Amino acid sequence: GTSNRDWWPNQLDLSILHRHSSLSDPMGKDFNYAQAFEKLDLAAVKRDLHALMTTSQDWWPADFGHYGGLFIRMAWHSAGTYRTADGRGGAGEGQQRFAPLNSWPDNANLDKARRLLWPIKQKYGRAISWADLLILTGNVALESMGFKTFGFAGGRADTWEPEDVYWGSEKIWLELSGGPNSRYSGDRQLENPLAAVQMGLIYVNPEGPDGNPDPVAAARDIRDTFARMAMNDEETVALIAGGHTFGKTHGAGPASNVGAEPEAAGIEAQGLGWKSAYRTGKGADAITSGLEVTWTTTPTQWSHNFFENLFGYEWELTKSPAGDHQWVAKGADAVIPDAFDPSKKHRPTMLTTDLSLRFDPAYEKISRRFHENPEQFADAFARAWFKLTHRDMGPRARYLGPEVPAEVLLWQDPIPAVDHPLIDAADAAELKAKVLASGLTVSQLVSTAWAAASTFRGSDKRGGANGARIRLAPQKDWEANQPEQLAAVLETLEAIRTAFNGAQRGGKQVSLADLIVLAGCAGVEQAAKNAGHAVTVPFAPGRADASQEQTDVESMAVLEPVADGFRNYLKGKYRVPAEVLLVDKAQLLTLSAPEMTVLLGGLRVLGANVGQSRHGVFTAREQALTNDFFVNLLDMGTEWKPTAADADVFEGRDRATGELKWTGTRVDLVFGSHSQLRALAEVYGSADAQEKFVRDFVAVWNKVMNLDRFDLA
Amino acid sequence: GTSNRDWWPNQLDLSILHRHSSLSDPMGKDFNYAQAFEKLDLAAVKRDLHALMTTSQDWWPADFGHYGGLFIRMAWHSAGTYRTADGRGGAGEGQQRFAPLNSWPDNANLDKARRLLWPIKQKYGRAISWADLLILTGNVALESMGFKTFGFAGGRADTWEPEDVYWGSEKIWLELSGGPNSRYSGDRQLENPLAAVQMGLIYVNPEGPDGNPDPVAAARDIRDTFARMAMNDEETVALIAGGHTFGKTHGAGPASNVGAEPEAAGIEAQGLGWKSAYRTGKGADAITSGLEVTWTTTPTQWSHNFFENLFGYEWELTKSPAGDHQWVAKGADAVIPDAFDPSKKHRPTMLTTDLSLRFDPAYEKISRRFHENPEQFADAFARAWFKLTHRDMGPRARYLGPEVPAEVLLWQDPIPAVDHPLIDAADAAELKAKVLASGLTVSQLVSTAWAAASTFRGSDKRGGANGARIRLAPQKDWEANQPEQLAAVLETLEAIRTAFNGAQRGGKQVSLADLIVLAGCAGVEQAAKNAGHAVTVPFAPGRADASQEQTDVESMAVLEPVADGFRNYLKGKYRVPAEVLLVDKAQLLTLSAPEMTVLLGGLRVLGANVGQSRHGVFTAREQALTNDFFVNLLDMGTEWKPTAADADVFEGRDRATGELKWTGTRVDLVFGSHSQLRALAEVYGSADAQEKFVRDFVAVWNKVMNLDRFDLA
Ligand code: HEM
Ligand code: HEM
Ligand SMILES: [Cl-]
Ligand SMILES: [Cl-]
Ligand code: NA
Ligand code: NA
Repeated sequence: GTSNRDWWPNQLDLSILHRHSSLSDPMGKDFNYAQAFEKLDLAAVKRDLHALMTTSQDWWPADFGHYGGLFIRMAWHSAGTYRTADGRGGAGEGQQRFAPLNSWPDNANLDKARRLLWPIKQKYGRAISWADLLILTGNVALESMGFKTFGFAGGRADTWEPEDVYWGSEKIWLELSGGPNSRYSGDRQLENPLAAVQMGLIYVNPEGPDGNPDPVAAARDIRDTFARMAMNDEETVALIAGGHTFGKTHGAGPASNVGAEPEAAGIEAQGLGWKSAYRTGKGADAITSGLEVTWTTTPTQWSHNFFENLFGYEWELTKSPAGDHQWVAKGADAVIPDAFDPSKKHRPTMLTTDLSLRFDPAYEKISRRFHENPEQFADAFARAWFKLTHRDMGPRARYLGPEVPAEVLLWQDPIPAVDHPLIDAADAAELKAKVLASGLTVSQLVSTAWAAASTFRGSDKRGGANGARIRLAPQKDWEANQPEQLAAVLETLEAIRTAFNGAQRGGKQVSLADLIVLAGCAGVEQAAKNAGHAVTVPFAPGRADASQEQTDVESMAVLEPVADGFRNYLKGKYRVPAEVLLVDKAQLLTLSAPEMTVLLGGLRVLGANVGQSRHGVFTAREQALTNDFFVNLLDMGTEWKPTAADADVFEGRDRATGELKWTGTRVDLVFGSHSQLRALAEVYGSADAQEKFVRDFVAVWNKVMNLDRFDLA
Repeated sequence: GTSNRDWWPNQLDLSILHRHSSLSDPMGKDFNYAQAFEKLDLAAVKRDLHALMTTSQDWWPADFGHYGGLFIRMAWHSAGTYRTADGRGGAGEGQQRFAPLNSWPDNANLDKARRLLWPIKQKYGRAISWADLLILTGNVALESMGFKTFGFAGGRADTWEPEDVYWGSEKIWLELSGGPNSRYSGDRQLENPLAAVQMGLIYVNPEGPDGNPDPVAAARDIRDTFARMAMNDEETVALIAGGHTFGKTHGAGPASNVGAEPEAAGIEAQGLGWKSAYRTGKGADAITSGLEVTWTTTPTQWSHNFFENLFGYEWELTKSPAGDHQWVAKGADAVIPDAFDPSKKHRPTMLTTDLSLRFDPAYEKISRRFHENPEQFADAFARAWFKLTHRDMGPRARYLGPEVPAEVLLWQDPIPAVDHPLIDAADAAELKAKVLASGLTVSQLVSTAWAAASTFRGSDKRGGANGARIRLAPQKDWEANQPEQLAAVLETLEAIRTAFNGAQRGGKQVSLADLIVLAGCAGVEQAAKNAGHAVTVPFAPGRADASQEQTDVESMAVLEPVADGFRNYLKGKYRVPAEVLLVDKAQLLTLSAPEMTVLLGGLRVLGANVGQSRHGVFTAREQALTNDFFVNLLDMGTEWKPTAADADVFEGRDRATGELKWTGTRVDLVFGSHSQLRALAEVYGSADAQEKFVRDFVAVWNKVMNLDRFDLA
C-alpha cells in the first residue's frame, strides 16, 4: 500500500508526538505501576530468579549449567542503548522486547533469555514490569555467582509500542563506516546523537573498528561510545572486565547457519529468531556473535581471573569457527572449562576489545590497579553496574522498593530533602503580587521560568525546574538562557525570597526553585489580565534548591538547548531543518501536537524569544496572552517569501500593497504550511477560540512547570 | 532515519488502530460536535457563503465572476473518494484537507477553494466543521446558480490526521494500467477495494481509459467506478450531466508549467500548491487538469444546455492547449462565454467522458429521457447530489439541522421508528432466562449476536445489529453466518419473542433485533457462570426490526465478511495475509489493539468459530469465559509448525513428546509472534489477569453490540 511517507518522504512526522495513547495501553486508565510494585514480594521474585539460574531448558541449554552470563548480557544490553545526547535508549522502558531492538544483531539470542523469564513474569503479572524484571534478573545473576550488588530500584513502567528513536541512517545492518549513510565524518567523529559505531551494535565492534583487530584503535571507539553513554574510563574498565568475568561468547560454526532475526522470522517461531542450522542449533553448538571466547576459569563465579589472564599471558591473533577475529593465550595450558563436556578444557581467550584494557595506556593504568586491588575493582563495578542500569530512571523520588541504595550519587542530579512547611495558597498569592510589584516584566518572568523548566526530557527524566540549577554553572551561562538578563531576574527574585523568608515564623520558607516557577505563573496571569482575562495559573510548591557541589557540570552539558523552537532559538546551523528540531523538543517535553501548537503561539506573544527577536511575534500587543499568533499567521492577506540574506527567514507582506508586516522563521511558518499543524492553528485562530486558547495555554504551561515533579506522583 | 517499516516492510501495522487518539485532537475530550452544530446559525452561514460566491480574490480570480463551479467540484471531490467495498473515503471526515488527498492530482487547485472558505470557517469556529462546510458550500453554490437542492444534514465531525486507507500500490502518480503494481488484471478487472482507475484520480480519466479517447470504453470505466461508489446508471448520468452544467475546466498552457503539489511545496506556499509559471498562473491562464472545456452557454446558471449540446452537435477529437484529448462541436458557432474576456466566445466542447453519456447505449437512453424531460433530470440530480454527499453519514439518526429531508431513502438502510414501551430490567432478566431454558448453547447465542453486530463499519457507519437484518436476505445466507445454524437459532428466538409479546399489556413489545443482542448477552453471562464467575453484561434496548423492502440486497453485499478473524473465517485465498485482514476488520469495528486482543481470545473459547473449527480453541473448557486462549498460546512447552498440506494451518505439539495439542491459523498465532500483540497477550495470560480479562471482554462485547446505536447518542 503506498503511504504518505512514500510520497513525501521528507514531510515532518508528527506521529512521534501521539504514541503512548491510552488506545494502545492494555492497562486501565487508573493503573498505577508504582502502587502495584510496592506490594510485590520482591524477595519471592528474587528466590524464583535464583532458582531459574540453574534450571536448564532443553530448547536453549544453560552454558555451564548456569544462565547467569546470558542474563547479565541481557541486562547490560537492555541498559546499553542509552545515549546522553538525548537521553533516549536505556533500560527504563523495556524497549528490548519491541522492534527494532529485539532484532538487532547485537541482541541475538536475548530473545531466548527473555523467553526464559516468561514464567516468572506470568506468575507476578502487573506487579513487576518487564523493564524492571530484565534489570532485576541481571542483579540476581550477579548475586547468585557471588557478587555483591550496590542495590536495585523498581519503578520502570512497561511500555506498549516502540519508541521513536534515530538510531542512524544506514539501510544495511552492521554496515561498515564510510558508506552513503556513514555515521562517521572527519577524523572518526561519530554523529550526534549516536552512541554506537555500527547500526545494530550496542557500543563497539568486538573484532575492532570496522573489523580491524587492533586493540589500541578499538580502545578509541570504546572510550568515545562509552562517554556517549555517560561512563568515564574507570567505569568503562570496571564494566567491561566485570561483565567478562562471567560466561562466554558463542560462535561454534559459520554465521551463514543463522536464520532470520525475530521481526523477520516466520509466525511459527512465536517471537524468537536466529534459528540455527548448525548441528543442534543451541547449547554446545550455539552461534550468537560468531566469536568463541570464554574469559575465566570459573565462568559461573565472581573472581579476579579476567585481569589475571589479561596480564598473565601474551596474546595471539586467531579466528573463531565462524571466521571472526579473536585472541588466544600464547603457550597456555587448557585451564578454561568447557560449557557442556566436563572432560574438555580450553586455552584462555580474549576479544580485541578486552585487550584494549591492557594496550590503551590510560585503561592499562586502571586495569593494573584493579588487578592488584580486586576489592577496588569489585566496588567500581558494583557502582558502575548500578549507574548503567539506573541512569535513565530519573530523580531518586521515582526509585521504588526495599533495595534502593541510600548513598546519593552525583550523577543522579540530586535534590535536597525539604524539611520545612511549604507556602500555602494565600502565600503564593502574596508572592505573585510582590513579583508583579517589583517591575519584572511578563517577558522576563515567562522567559526565566521557561528556561528553568524546559530542560526536562522525558527520555531519561533529567532536567526541569526542580533544583534551581538555572542559577548555577553551567545553566546560568547558556546562550539560550540570556545570561545577563537572567542574572538580573534572579537577583530581583532572590531579594523577594529573602524578604519573604525573613518574615516568616514557624520555619516556613520558599525555595528559589519554587519562586522561579511561581514568578513565571504570575507573568502568565498578568499577560492574561493584559488581554482582559482573569485567570489563575495552578502552582504546586515543594521544589528544593541544589548546590553547585551537588551539580556535575560536565554531565549537565547535554541538557543545553542548542535548538529551542519555543524561544525561536538555533545556536548554529544544523543539517536537520528547524521544524524537525521543534518536534524533537516537543517529544522530549512529552507534548502532543495540540499542546506544542498552543504553547508556541502563546510564548511568541509573551516575549519568550531569545534576544527579543521579532520573528514570529505576530501581535501588536506583546505581553498580552491572546491568540494573535494564529489569527495573523493564517491571514491570507499576507504573502510570505524567503529573504535574500537568509532562506530560513521569511518576510510577510501585505498581498495588495507590499508593505512589510512581519518576519518569521521556519519554526513559525510551519504552523501555516504543514497540513496537520495548520489544522490545529485554525482551531486556535478561530473567532470563538480566545477562551480555549487561554485555558489550553495555562494547562500546557503548568504541565511543563511540573514535568520533573515526581515527588507529587 | 531508518525506521521499523524500512527494516521489516511486510510486518503488520497496528498504528492504524490507535489513530484518532485524544492526543492528536485539539478539542477537549468532552467536545460534542453535534451540540455545537445544533446551536450554529445555519442561515447566517449560508448568507456568508452566498456572498462569497461572487467576491473574487486576486490570488485566484473567479471564472465568470462566480466561484460556484469550483465549489461544486470541491464538494463532489470531497464525496468522490468513497468506496462501497470498505466504506472508506467520502466527505464525512473532511479528509480532503489532509495528505494524501489534499495533494492528489485530481484535487489540483481545490487548495484554493478551501482557502477561500477559511474566513467563514474562522468566523463560525467549532460550530461548523470543515467536513460539513465543504458540502454546505457546494449546496450553496448550486442554490446560488439556480438549482434547488434536496436538502442537507450537518454532523460530519472533523478529524485531525489522515485516515489509513489503501488507495492502491502504485508508486507513480497517475500510473497507467499494467505496471508492476497494476490495479487492473484480466479483462479490465479493478482490484477491490479500489474505486478509481489510476492513482490520484477520483473515478476515471477524463481523456478516456489509460488516456485513449474512446467514449464507449470510457463508459465502461465510468459505470464500474461509479457502481463502486454506490451509484447506478440513472444516478451516474444525472450527476455527470448535472455537474457539467456548471463552470469549466482549466488547461490554458502546458502542464509542465505547474509546480509542486501542496505536500511538496515550500514552507512559504503556506499550504497551497500547483503554482504555475504559465502567464499570470491563475484566472484566464489557469491550469488544473490540462483540459480546456466549457460545457454550457450559461456556466453560472442552471440550464438544460448540457444535453442540448451533447445531442445537438456531432463531435470532433481535438487537443487542448496542454496537449490533452478533448472534443469540439462540428460546425458550431462561438456561443460559449469566455471566463474573463467579454469580447471572446467559444465553440461548445466536451470531454471524452461526457460523450460517454451519448455513445454508451444504456446511458444514451437515460440521457435522451433527461433531454426530453428536464424536470426528471433536475429531480434525479437533486436526489443523486444528496446521496453523493450523505452516503457515508450512516443512519438518519445522525443527521443534524433544519434542512434534513423528511423522505426516507432506501440507501440509508432505514430502521423504523419505535412507537411502543421498551423492555425494562425485569423483562430483560425474564427473557435471558427463557433463552437459557430453551437449550440454545453459549456457542450459538454468542455466534449469532456476533454475526448480527459485527457487520458494522465505522468508515461509513453502515451495518450493526439494529434492524435485525441478519434474518433477511442476504445476511441470512452468508457463509460466515452459518445459515443452517442461524435459521435454527432465529426460529427459537422468534418463538420466545412471540410468546413474550403475546403476554404483554399496553403496547410493550421486544424487537427481534433486541432479542438477538440480549440473547448474546445471556450467552456471555452463562459462559462466565460456567467459569465460576458472577458477571453482568450491560444491555440497552431500543433496536427495531427493518423489513425486507427496507433492505436493498445488492447494497448489503458489500457488508459480507469474506474474512472475519474473530470467527477464524476466510472465504477464500487472498493475497493479503489473514492477520492483516484481521487488523483491517478491527479498524472497521473501531477497536484498539488491546480490545481486538481481548475480544478474539474470548470469542475463541466461547465457540464463535465458523463451523466449530478447533483452530485457536486453546482450552479444555469450551463455552466457559476464561483467559485460557492466552495462557495456552504463550506456553513455551508447545512448539508450532506449519502443516505439509496447508502452510496457513499450524500444529502445536508438546516440545518434549511430539504429541499434538492444538491447531491454529495465522490469525491465532500472530498473537504469539507479533511483538506488540504478544505484549498484550502476556497481560491477559498472566496469573493475576482472569478478572481483568472477563471485565475487559464484557466491555468490548458491549461496545460491539452498541456500535450502531446512534439513537442513544
Ligand atoms: C566494549 C564493550 C563490550 C564488548 C565489545 C562486548 C562484546 C560481547 C560479545 C561479542 C559477547 C558475545 C555474545 C555471544 O556470542 O553470546 C559478549 C558477551 C558477554 N558480555 Fe560483553 N562486551 C562489552 C561490554 C560488556 C559489559 C559492559 C558487560 C556487563 C557489565 C558485558 C557482559 C557480557 C556477558 C556477561 C557476556 C556473556 C554472555 C553469555 O554468557 O551468554 N559485556 N560481549
Ligand atoms: C465521469 C466523471 C467525471 C469526470 C471524468 C469529470 C472530470 C472533470 C474534469 C477533468 C474537470 C476539470 C478540472 C479543471 O481542470 O478545473 C471537472 C470539472 C468539474 N466537474 Fe467534473 N467530472 C466528473 C464528474 C463530476 C460530477 C459527478 C460532478 C458533480 C456533480 C462534477 C462537477 C464538476 C464541475 C462543477 C466542474 C467545474 C469546475 C470549475 O468550474 O472550476 N463532475 N470535471
Ligand atoms: Cl527509547
Ligand atoms: Cl477514509
Ligand atoms: Na531513555
Ligand atoms: Na468513509
